[PDB]
Amino acid sequence: MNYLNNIRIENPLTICYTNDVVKNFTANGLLSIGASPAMSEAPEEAEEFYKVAQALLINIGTLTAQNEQDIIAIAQTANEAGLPIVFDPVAVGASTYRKQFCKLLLKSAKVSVIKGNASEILALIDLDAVTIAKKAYAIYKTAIVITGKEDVIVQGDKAIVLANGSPLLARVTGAGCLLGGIIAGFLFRETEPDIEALIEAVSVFNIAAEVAAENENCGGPGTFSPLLLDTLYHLNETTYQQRIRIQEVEEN
Amino acid sequence: MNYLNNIRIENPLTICYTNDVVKNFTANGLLSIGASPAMSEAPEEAEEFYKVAQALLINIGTLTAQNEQDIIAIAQTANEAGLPIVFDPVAVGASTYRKQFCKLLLKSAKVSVIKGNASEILALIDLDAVTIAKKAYAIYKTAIVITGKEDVIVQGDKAIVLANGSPLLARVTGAGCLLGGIIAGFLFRETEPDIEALIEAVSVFNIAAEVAAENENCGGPGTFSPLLLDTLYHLNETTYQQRIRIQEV
Amino acid sequence: MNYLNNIRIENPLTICYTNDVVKNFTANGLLSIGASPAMSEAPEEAEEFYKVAQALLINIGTLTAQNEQDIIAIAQTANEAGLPIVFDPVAVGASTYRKQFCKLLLKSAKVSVIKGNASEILALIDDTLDAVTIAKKAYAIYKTAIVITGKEDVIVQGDKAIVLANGSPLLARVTGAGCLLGGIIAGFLFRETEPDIEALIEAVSVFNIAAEVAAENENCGGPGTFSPLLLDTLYHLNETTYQQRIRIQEV
Ligand SMILES: Cc1nn(C)c(C)c1CCO
Ligand SMILES: Cc1nn(C)c(C)c1CCO
Ligand SMILES: Cc1nn(C)c(C)c1CCO
Ligand SMILES: [Mg+2]
Ligand SMILES: [Mg+2]
Ligand SMILES: [Mg+2]
Repeated sequence: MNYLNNIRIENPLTICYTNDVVKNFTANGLLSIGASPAMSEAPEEAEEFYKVAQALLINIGTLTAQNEQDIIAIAQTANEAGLPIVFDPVAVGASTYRKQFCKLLLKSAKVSVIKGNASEILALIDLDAVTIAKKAYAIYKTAIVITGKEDVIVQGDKAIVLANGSPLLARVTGAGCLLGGIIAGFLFRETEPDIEALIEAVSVFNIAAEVAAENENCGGPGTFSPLLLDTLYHLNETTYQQRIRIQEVEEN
Repeated sequence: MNYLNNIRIENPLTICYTNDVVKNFTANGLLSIGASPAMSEAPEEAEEFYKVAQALLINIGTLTAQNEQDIIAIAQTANEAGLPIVFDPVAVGASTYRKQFCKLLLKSAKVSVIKGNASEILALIDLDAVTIAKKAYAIYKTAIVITGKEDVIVQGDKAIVLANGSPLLARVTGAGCLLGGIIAGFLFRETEPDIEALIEAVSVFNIAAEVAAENENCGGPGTFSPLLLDTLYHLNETTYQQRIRIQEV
Repeated sequence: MNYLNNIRIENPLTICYTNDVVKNFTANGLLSIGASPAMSEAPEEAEEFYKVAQALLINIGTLTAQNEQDIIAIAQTANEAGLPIVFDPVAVGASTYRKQFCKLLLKSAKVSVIKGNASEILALIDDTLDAVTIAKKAYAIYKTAIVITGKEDVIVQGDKAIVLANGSPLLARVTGAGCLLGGIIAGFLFRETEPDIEALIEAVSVFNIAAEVAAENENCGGPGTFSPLLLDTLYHLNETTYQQRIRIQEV
């Protein structure tokens, strides 16, 4: 729990350019762990905001022509500011439009973490999630987080598999979108984040989910979501250490 | 409960072009009944998405000049793909802007279900909800669903009145907007849906509402909403069949 | 509780041009006290809607180029219609982009209530220390009711300044609490372009007392469960609870 303590004390400004289905939830998730979310989308204020921010989330969930050039521009402004970017290529394998855009973005800007499910990361690189993550790491030289039944993180010389969470998470819209935000919350302006911050980010989210789903007042996916936020807000070190399941670790 | 069982097993890709106040709630209500919502608004991906989707919801709740040509373009893409459209002409009677746009949309594309309240449907056509629904059906030759104190569905030669639900539903924003999305979830790519699918869609939503409002942890409109989602998620055949209150006119 | 009773009965149409993070919550908060929220953003329908509406909220939380000209246009349509505007200059102090826009808006239209935190109101007047002093300086510049939210809230309208001391710390941990409060204030205007300070005190007090009561509920387990409870509490709030809890001081 080292990084989450710091988020609660320092309240890191976390800029989110995210999709319209999950903006509120993302912001509430970030507030619950003690970050300071800001959903700024205007390239006109990116330079001023990014000087003082700790990370940027770019999530293309509801990509449209209105967003494309603005996303490219703010990614460049982030790179020039030294602001780390968490990129979520939502449903990139579902259309050529999203594929072509994600290729353009990743040619145009360096991101610090690419986060997606196996199908999304596979689609970016053109099979085990670990193999897909390592291939993506070799192509982008950027931390890769692949969410799934077990989560996989590849960063630097390590690959790790994590095994926490609840099935109710799949039934809440934007769970993995909120995870992108949480990961941005853990970066503290490090453009090459320590794998330990990414492990903590993913573990905090998934452990909170596990605990929320066991709460006696969790009656389904509607009641789960408020509980998940409560649980993120209250999560303590004892619970984190008792529950964390980090299942394999591979050093290159 | 035939169709709901199929939603839960097949997880139908349900495209929703909806308004900015209700996107999250709509996606969560669709996820709760087992559908796979996708809020795609880019005409550039409509052809790919629609080929594999089961329905499209078009809801004009926050219509602006940024949306108008895109909505027309995607509705045409949907027709070409055989993807059925559910159209919600939100607040159409409140402005000439919305009236003109809904007229344009309905001259540009064939829709599969038109859903609104009595005042919205009346404004489309220009006193009883049943009469209004039957007049609209005669104009558009498209299933009409009028939500209200009692709901009315008219499809082909049948008209039905349903009498389930809760007053709390009006106090949760986008209830009816979510209903539009639930209806889209029950279409399974049928451009002329069976009246039984529409009856089930409306009935599942309303009965879930009724049951959520009776829950001992429902303390008002704020706790009602998460309960509604739980109740949609858990709704079973037994409860459906015990509670459903339907009449053929 | 006077004005809240009228909201419950009259169901005032409350137009909200607000930010994308808080639309749904704002709308639900307005529904819970009995208002009729409408998130209309198209200038093409503003004249027709505004003729029948009771207030407009303008909140610039997620300002972009797509919004700028539209906001200016609707604000002018509101003035012409006699529709009172509640303006929330979110994060104005965080960029020159927002500062320039808020200066343009307030040179282009007359608003009826300006609501923000101390740092937001300060940035408005600086770019023209105590929250009371800030509120009075802003009132002098704009001749418009000022509401400054904070640990204690401040309201300045005409010759009166009031400090209110209700609420809960969980409100800060729910996104868009104060954004919703902008909406609630709009709900309490009833087409009065110079609202009585009493309406503003009630609007702020209803919200903060409901927050206080929600946070005491035995089912409140944190900021996730708090938000549904806040809505329930707004729905149920009664005069007995309001009069027992309200903590107000005239400066
Ligand atoms: C639902 C839905 N549709 N779209 C396009 C997105 C990004 C979502 C949320 C996924 O969790
Ligand atoms: C609230 C509100 N405003 N607008 C324009 C819409 C469609 C809503 C939700 C209605 O349930
Ligand atoms: C979070 C967040 N980001 N932005 C830009 C806005 C207006 C918010 C909601 C603050 O309550
Ligand atoms: Mg993803
Ligand atoms: Mg409708
Ligand atoms: Mg403010």
